[PDB]
Amino acid sequence: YNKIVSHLLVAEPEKIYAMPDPTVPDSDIKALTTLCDLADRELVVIIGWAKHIPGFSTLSLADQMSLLQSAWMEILILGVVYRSLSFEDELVYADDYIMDEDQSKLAGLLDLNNAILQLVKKYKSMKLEKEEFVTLKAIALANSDSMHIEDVEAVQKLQDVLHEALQDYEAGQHMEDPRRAGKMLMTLPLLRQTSTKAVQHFYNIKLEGKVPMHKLFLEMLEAKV
Amino acid sequence: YNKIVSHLLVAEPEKIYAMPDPTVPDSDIKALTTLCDLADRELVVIIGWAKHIPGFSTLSLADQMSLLQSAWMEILILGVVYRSLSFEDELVYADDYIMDEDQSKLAGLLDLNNAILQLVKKYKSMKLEKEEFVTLKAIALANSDSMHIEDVEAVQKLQDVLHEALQDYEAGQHMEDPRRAGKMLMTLPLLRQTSTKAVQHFYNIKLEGKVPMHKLFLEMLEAKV
Ligand SMILES: CC(C)(c1ccc(O)cc1)c1ccc(O)cc1
Ligand SMILES: CC(C)(c1ccc(O)cc1)c1ccc(O)cc1
Repeated sequence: YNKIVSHLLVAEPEKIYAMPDPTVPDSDIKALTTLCDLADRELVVIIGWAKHIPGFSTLSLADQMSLLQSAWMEILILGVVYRSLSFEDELVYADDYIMDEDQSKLAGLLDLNNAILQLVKKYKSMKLEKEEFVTLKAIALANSDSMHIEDVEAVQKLQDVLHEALQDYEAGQHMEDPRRAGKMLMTLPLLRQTSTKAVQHFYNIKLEGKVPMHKLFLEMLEAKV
Repeated sequence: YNKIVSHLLVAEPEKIYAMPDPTVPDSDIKALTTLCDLADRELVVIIGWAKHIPGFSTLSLADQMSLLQSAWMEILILGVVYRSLSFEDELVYADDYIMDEDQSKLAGLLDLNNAILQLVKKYKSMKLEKEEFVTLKAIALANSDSMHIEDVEAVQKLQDVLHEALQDYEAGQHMEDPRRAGKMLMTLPLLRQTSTKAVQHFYNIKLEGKVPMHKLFLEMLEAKV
């Protein structure tokens, strides 16, 4: 099929581990510390991954940073959604960190994790493919609506190149549904909504000061609130 | 062109007036009272308008209510965006109520109104047509991601019928841009984001108790928070 899609597939990063501390008693603080720690390390991987998107590394460093600062939370959440597709009512943050309803309750994440499960259920019913996943991830990056973009034309071109890839892929692989590309795009508002709420939630947790957070995650949280 | 589009055009409601109280001194409280009062009356008009969308009135009353309860804020904001297209840095809430930067500052709405202006600027550059406007409004209603839907198949069919109309319209009227429909759909995440933030803001203002709010607006605010 489409070359941008196959390129995005080979650029897809390796899974990383949560490694929750086995000497520490389970609590809300432990789960949150674990999750924030995992996200901090994934952000490093996401920065590396973005460099493989055609056109991205030719934007100015400022525009690259602006896109990443706007989109990072949506990209993280899309990841856990995709990892969770073949599970039921469980969220696979990592192979060694799967949250069910009870742990979500414990961590104070029930409402947020329930919103993420709503995303999972929608992609389950549409039978989201890996090809579609990696392309939406790139589109979420490019369509992240940063207020601080310099070369808007270049960013729009980036959006168009990725949108075309999605369109091309869907035309060749899903002839039975000529509106599948548009259906995929219409899942983006729920991703943006959930991401907006997630940024607010973890910012409150930053302010409360009981959960340790690393520099990158904090920096990224700061730029979005 | 497409019949659903022409039908949505004739179903488009009359503009209503803000009628700010001319005996009351300008303040944050006056602006907010005016805006909330305007929204309350527009919600009545939006309920009436929805009945004209093909398929909508055949959903159960519960599913109709669920869609409206999820989508109402996006529909209000899309309205002010459309009214503001031919203005510069001004938001036309009504013909007798146009907010500039200073009044937004006064009302404590600078950040929220700046997000709405970001929407305006994006549709200006794409040259949003009235045909496209009324169709996106209907799509925002149908794609509102309520958690409490009963007949999901019927709602998805509603989404598909409206998405097809957009697709049909764009194919016939904008042959020069075969991705225009998808570009329109990719504006929806910014609308959802702004609407999510707006619901949080006015809910805080509800809690503070200094701004009088009518029953419908309060009821709708309650169902979304
Ligand atoms: C940002 C967050 C810590 C996270 C961590 C890791 C991850 O892969 C995806 C998301 C997160 C967000 C929302 C949420 O409900 C749980 C965890
Ligand atoms: C909901 C609100 C009072 C409104 C009132 C009327 C309207 O047409 C659109 C929006 C509103 C939301 C966000 C905002 O920044 C100003 C006013």
